[PDB]
Amino acid sequence: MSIEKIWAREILDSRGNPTVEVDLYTAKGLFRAAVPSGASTGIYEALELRDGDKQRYLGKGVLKAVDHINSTIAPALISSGLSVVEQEKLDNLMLELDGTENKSKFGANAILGVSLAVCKAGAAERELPLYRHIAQLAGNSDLILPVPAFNVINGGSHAGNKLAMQEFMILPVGAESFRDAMRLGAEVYHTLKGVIKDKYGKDATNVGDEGGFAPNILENSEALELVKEAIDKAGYTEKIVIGMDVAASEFYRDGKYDLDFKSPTDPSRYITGDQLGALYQDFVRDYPVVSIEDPFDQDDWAAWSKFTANVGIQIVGDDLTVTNPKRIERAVEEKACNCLLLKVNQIGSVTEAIQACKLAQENGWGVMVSHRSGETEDTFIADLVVGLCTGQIKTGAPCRSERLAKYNQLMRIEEELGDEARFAGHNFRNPSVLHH
Amino acid sequence: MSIEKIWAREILDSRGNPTVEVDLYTAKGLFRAAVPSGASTGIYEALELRDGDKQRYLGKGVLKAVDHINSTIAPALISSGLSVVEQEKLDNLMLELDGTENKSKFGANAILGVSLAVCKAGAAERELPLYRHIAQLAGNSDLILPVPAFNVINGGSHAGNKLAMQEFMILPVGAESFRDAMRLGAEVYHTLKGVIKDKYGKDATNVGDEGGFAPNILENSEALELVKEAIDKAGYTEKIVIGMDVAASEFYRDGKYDLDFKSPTDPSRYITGDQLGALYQDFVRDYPVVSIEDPFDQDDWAAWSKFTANVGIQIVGDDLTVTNPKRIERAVEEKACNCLLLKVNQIGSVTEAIQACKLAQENGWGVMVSHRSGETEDTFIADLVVGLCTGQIKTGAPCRSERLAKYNQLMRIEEELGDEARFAGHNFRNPSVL
Ligand SMILES: O=C1[C@@H](P(=O)(O)O)CCCN1O
Ligand SMILES: O=C1[C@@H](P(=O)(O)O)CCCN1O
Ligand SMILES: [Mg+2]
Ligand SMILES: [Mg+2]
Repeated sequence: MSIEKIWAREILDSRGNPTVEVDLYTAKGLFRAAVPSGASTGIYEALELRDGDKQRYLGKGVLKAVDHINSTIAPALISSGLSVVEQEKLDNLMLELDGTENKSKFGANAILGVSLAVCKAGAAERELPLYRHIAQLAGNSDLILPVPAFNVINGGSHAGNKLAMQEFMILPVGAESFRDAMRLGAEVYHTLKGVIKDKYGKDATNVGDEGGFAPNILENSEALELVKEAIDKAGYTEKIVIGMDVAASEFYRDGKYDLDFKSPTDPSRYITGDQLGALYQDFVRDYPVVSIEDPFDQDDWAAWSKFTANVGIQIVGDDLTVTNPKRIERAVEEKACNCLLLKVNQIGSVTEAIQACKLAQENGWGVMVSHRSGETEDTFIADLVVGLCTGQIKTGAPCRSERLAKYNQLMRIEEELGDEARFAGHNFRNPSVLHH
Repeated sequence: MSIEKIWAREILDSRGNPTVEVDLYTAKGLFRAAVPSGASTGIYEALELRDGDKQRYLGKGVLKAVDHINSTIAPALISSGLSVVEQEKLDNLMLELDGTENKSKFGANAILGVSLAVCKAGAAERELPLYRHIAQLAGNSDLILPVPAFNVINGGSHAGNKLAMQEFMILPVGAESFRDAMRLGAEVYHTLKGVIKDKYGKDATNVGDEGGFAPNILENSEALELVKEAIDKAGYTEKIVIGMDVAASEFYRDGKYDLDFKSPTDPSRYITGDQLGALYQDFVRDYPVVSIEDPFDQDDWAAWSKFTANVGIQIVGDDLTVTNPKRIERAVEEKACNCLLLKVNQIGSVTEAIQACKLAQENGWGVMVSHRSGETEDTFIADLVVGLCTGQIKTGAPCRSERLAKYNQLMRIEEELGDEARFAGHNFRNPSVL
């Protein structure tokens, strides 16, 4: 026996919505994990199991998922007698048990919750820190501290402004270490808060779901101006660069794109994919933008491929690839992008998430580990990004502790790794060139 | 020993400012604690030691405090040979080593960090959950789940609007359990978000430091109406009441009070304590307000006693008592208030915090364990409020996980208790009667 007990419960995430937490018990103690939740429901994503009872948490309860774990998944894994270190064997077993493709029987959140807890238990059984255990599961040996991407200006579907593009991020690529990167990010963030307060009023510095600011802006170029201004005023002009999550699937209108989709529908203002690309070109020219995520729709494959082949920055697939090995294989084929955004709950398990990572890295892609808009105090993805030697992660602004928890864990990891610890820096896309 | 190692480091809190985190190693494993931080410091509070080095974090660093732990405190507590179950001996040793009034040598954040990690290590040494270890340190045998107080509407010095009073909270007193209490709170919070969106716009649903909303309103009575509208539309009119943190020190002007202090200084709209008291009287009448925190300035003792002696609701001292035993007994003698807000970082140690609580409880006060505006992923106060059996805790909205982590932990505790689990309910002021 390795697994003594697997027990799941219902906790609240950063937004106040129910989510899955799983406690796994072995002889070496308690191992706890919680599942993040996206804002929108992707059609290619593995199914997030919700109760749908409108009188309880407005239908967002996860009692059915919890029960699947406690009544079905838990006794089955204990029956198998498989060690907690057999991550692949245990993950696979849950998949056959679920039988479906998108994990619709047990739910991806139920399967991931157990998967994450197993990985933590297995790490103690190997007597390795979590990031080291993940490293061996992936086939890595030379660890890397990632460049953090702090979203500081927010737009898109769930922002109060008119700003169409979702996230504007800062990347301290010129930092001495990760701890140094945290300082740079925080200082620019508080500098930005002052710039926004002076230009938009004191009632414009409240934060969104991920700790970023959402002042009333329409022009995407204007959002970049604020960010660059804050960077320069903080005194880090070329030690910090800019990243973007456009989330273009959110304003995809009949084959075109609406950069004012939160205004009354006027189909005349729509622009083509080529037009949207030329806009990006201007941004790269006028601003230190080094990475753009979801620049086009999740099914606009022609636009992705055409853009990637003609720009030298990082193109990140999110809604396009949804951490799905099948979608990734197609994206490699068509050269749609050159970076995979890794969301573990999109695919539903640790084993499959590692496979998706290796699939991208072996084809010359970069990877970027990512949070969800609904997060918990769980810090698994901090150990994940290091173990996978990814070199880049976005897990929120330096505000709200569902974000800081990840960043704090990474600072502890850098401390623990000592002289072996290497910061990705300007090599966040391709950290392998530093490994020595 | 029994402590093998104490290593402190610099982490970031919920606002992105540096704070102290402490790792304490015993033979039974690693024990970790982090220190919260308020928006401002008073004259009676224990000193929070910052670096003031404008080369780093705009002077907000805590490398001095970390160094004081790693270089001075850590080798001393290890040298003592004291076991981790000896909370008081280890705390007193840090008190005399600091040897100052307000812990101004090492810093309160330095001393508390070790103190909290010691307490966690002590719980495991006696093979108990943390809240049970605290219960034995406090001299309690009972264990009850507190009523949570979620702030949902925010004003005061650090809110963007024009709202004078600082916090407006909802208290699910009529819930079946704490898990049910979380569900009621989250449903009203989400209901409120829709209410605010409809009346004040899409751009008004962004949150402040503790997760509460800050819509552009002026009238304090308007904040109460929004809350009540949310409670009723969610269908919990009978089960949810309202609490308030006024923080009146922030608009204390010329011996008067300014309910529009965030607007250019006008001495015309100033009102007296008697005038302010009457406004509270009307609030309590027209709305289910059962508790008010800091109704008057931290040194307007006349207004406090006069108002407390003329109401039945709960009166909570925050700026007034700052978890300071000396100020607490003065508040008792003058009967300034009937409830103590408990902020562990204001006094600086676990032992002194437990003592300040018992001092309040023995004089017939209620106690409300509280978060700071700057918090971390640490969940110590969740176990603290249970072990002290105070019946009431405020640690933010059901939003932002530096708040949820406490609420989640409280739910885990209730589950771990099972049958012995009792919800304070309508007895949140005196859970002693249960
Ligand atoms: O696209 C997104 C959204 P969601 O978590 O809602 O998918 C915000 C969080 C990260 N990300 O890349
Ligand atoms: O008065 C307050 C403030 P701070 O912790 O900033 O004093 C907000 C948090 C709790 N409280 O009672
Ligand atoms: Mg995205
Ligand atoms: Mg207060």
